[PDB]
Amino acid sequence: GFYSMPRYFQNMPQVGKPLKKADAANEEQLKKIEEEIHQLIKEAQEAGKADADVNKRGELTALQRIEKLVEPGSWRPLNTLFNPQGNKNGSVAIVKGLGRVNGKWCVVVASDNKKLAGAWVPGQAECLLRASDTAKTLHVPLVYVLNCSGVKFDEQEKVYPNRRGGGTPFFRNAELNQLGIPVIVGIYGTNPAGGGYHSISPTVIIAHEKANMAVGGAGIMGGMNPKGHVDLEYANEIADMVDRTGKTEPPGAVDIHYTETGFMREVYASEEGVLEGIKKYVGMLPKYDPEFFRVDDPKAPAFPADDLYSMVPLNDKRAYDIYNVIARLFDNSELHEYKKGYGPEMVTGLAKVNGLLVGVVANVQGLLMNYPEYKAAGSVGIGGKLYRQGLVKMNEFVTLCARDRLPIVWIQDTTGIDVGNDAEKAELLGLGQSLIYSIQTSHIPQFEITLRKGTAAAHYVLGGPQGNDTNAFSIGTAATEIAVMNGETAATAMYSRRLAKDRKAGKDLQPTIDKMNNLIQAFYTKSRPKVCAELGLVDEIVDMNKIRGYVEAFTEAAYQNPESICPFHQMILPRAIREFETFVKK
Amino acid sequence: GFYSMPRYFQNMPQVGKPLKKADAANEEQLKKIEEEIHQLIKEAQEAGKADADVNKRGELTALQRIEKLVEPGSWRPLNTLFNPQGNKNGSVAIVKGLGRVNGKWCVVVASDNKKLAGAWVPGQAECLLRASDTAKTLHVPLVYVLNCSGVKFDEQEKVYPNRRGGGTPFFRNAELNQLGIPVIVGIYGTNPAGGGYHSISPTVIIAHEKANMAVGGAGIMGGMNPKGHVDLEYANEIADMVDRTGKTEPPGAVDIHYTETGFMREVYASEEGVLEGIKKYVGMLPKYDPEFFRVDDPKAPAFPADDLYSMVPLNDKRAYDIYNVIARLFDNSELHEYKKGYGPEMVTGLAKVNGLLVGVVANVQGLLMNYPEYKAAGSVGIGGKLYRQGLVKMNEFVTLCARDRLPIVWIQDTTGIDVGNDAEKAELLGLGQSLIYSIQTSHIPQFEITLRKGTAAAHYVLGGPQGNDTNAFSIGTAATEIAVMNGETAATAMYSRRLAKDRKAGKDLQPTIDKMNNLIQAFYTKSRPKVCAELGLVDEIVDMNKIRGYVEAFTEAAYQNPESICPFHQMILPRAIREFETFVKK
Repeated sequence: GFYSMPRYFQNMPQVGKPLKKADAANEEQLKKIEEEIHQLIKEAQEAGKADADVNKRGELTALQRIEKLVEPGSWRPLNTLFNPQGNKNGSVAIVKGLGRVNGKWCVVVASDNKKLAGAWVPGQAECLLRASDTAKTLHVPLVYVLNCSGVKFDEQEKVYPNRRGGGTPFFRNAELNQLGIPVIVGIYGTNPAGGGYHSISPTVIIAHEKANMAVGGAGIMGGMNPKGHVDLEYANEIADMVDRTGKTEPPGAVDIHYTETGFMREVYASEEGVLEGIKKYVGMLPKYDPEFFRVDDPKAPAFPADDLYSMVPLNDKRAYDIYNVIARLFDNSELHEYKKGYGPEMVTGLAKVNGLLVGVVANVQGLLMNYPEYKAAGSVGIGGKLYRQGLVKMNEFVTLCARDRLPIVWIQDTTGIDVGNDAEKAELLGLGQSLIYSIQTSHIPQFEITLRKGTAAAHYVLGGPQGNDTNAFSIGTAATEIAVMNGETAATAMYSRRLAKDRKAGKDLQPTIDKMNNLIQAFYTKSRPKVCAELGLVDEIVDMNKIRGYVEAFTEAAYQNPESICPFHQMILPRAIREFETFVKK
Repeated sequence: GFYSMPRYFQNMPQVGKPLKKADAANEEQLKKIEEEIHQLIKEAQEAGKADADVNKRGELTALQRIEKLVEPGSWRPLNTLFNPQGNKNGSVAIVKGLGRVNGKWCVVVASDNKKLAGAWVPGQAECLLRASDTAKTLHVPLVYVLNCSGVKFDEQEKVYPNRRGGGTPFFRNAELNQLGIPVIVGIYGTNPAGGGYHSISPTVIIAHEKANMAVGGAGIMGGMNPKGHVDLEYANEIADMVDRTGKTEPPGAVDIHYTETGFMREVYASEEGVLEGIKKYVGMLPKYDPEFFRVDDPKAPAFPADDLYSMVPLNDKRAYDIYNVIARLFDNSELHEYKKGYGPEMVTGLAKVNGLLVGVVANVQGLLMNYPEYKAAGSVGIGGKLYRQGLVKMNEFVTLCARDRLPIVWIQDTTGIDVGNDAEKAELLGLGQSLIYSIQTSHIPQFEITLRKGTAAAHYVLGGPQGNDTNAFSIGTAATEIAVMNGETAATAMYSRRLAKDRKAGKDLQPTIDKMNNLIQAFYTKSRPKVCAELGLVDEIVDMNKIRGYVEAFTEAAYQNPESICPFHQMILPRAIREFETFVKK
């Protein structure tokens, strides 16, 4: 209840406005898209062995385990639709998300036992690497709810080998430990080879009484597996062998890894027990009481989140007030802008999330009168584009946030960076990379929300996911669309030369027109939210009224156990903001 | 010469044996495989616009530029066959390798201007991230010979966005700079957007007089609002603009980024001039005279490299003497083993590469009598497998090399870690991960050679490519085979249950038998050297007599400008080696 510098952090300026005219059409269009995403998630998650078949055997599913593991309502799904290599079931066979486990925000990864008992499938490794990366970026525990059969022989060369294959997570788990970031695992079922390493690499190993973990299974080792080719005779030996064996406890069961090696620290008889074990050890981990880093009491935004269904236009040709979005994602709709008026194409300011201080960077939409300065008077700027002042302001803002150890939330809706030789002379290329440099050297956790458009290099520089060390993860919405550039712009850039040549040659232009339209169509299809999630362009498409939940999870996680601290009374950004407001060059 | 501790580092024991009789069959089969690789390389590199046409107008190709950039004979090709997403031309449109530029080993990346003028294609980003990672791991300069026209629009969603897309290298170039690792670029042709950032992100920028770099293309239709569709009227408008505009210089040309902004430090009229500019600045970069870290004068191996064509059996059933390989890759065939006799399945010892000290770890093949110690007496161990002592020896060895700041060269030919509860109780699962932990916390550059077999978790723990921070890169040979396990074993393990169950239900077993044979066949096909290269399982398949060349480049690169130093007289590994051989615990 007592915080540092109330005059600077409490009762900051408020922004945004009340929703007067509800836009029924926009809302239903956004919800239709959200609904389709939910339907896609639903089927990806339920694909494979049925819950009933899993439960009949007294075993829980990944979603059921997570439900009993995390604090009610703290689950923040991540990569649900991630399927970079297009597996038919639309899944990567793991359920991941951010969730609070016994008081701590954790990155949670649960093997999906409905799918080949948690076998490794194409794209899974990449999903796991993003998981450890998120944990490393935010310095929060990585929790595994393991039930992994390992490599899927069927697509072996796609999941077993390579620099970023199934073995990479084991080095990442060692790195996390070495960085002082605990990895906690609760294991179920059989976990040989890859599963075995997923079992042994964590910091603390909790096991279900019927689980096992091992280097390998030994199999049948009948070396003399015929000449090489499998025949009926040989087949009639494997079957026999199977008969001459029936049940057989796999290597590395509790009698081995608990009683003998002591690798398993604790064993539980029930599925719920295992989860209780995870909670117990996650509870022993370090964290700062959130109050320590608060500058104000937690406060809900001053406007309903649902208003966004009307205020965020799905039609990318319609502009809107970015402040309405900010007003609905941050505490009490408060925002104290840094250098307002300078670099009007962007909003850079200080805001709060459950009392925690963070920096905010978002595109401003609409016309920008008599702008930019490096163009002739009378020129008009376009909201969504980046110019010189906006790039300079952001460079300074990120650098100040970095010094003050403040996390940054980036909200993207951009059509790119200004082009042409006026822009080039105004150093936009140098300034764009300077921002990338500023971000890369910041050492502060960051979150990126591609509200609508994510295009060209602006998508990179605006705290894009391309900054793997600083961006914990990114989300999108029903209004999201990501592409290199506008399809038509690309189409004309790719064929303009041919159009002129063919016309001067008296050649038909229709075929070139068809290709241009097909390309434009392809750009549209491959830029939809659905595809963004599937390829991982965003780690999750989030419902308009679920966005603040992610901002909250990110920020609380960012402040859960920071590696570095800047005392509030020693922060410069708050003072620089005040200073720019009052100082007049006279 | 004058070196530290001659008694420890000079005249170390020698290993290997002379080649009595050459194995003609083995040699021809190995060479046949190498020839196919070379032919695949020739095809991928030549693909696209013919050299004659590129040269018709004074322009040089990537390979021609590299030949004039690097010191003759120092080129070490990397990822020549890398094509993870299977582009039809078998290329990712870049020519990469390690090469000496004005006295310094550098990771060199050149835009392949024969392919869509160096456009970004699926898989390129990953190839570029490996490039910056190698430079980061070895702490050597990254050199770009840029000629990047842009993006292959019809696959833009595969190359433009995402966490590891075309924009990621811009953050990686910022990181390299921040880590004190220079990035130098010589630019040719038009470089808008992505190519623009590849031009501006480096430390030093050199440009050809006709080259340009920009945040993005000016776009023929100026600041005209994009169109959702293309009709004939619009087509003519485009044709009208190209004609109206006629011959127009792209934005960001020399008159802009040299004369005005000064982003281009130097401009050269000829293609060769640009390369001279690169050499000029790379020459200004820091490096240690190799003599500083040498402990002996460079000496070639005591045996001919070509013997490897007879001594390295293509037949994975034939054993061989790993000392013959070691004897032909390291200086004067010298090797001073660490704890020889303990953990006989592995060789861990000190060796020299052009006088530079390095650690060597390699699998021993053949039968290991009265081993392992945790099994009944008289049992026999299998060379190529990993047991308790081998794993403990390697953990200690790696940890000692790390303390002494010595690079490590791993030579793999393994069938995995021993399995079964005896092995489990001997802690092989814990020891395997311990080794991964030892490697991850080492902070020393490492090189991995998959001589033949790279399988199971052993592939991971034996300095596997999966250790992204420490492994600079990996190579293979014509004898290489990489897979989760042997096909037959996988097939039986995957269909053992369906065989016994289908037979009982009185069902045809032929369908399942066919699947097994298809699986076995797939395993073989997908584990061949060329596939290892195409997927990146190895960064390059190297000829038997070209292996030492990479060992040399790696070691010299590693000692070129080290971040940490351990004086020779302060190294413990040399002492630990001696003590183990003389101490008799009375």
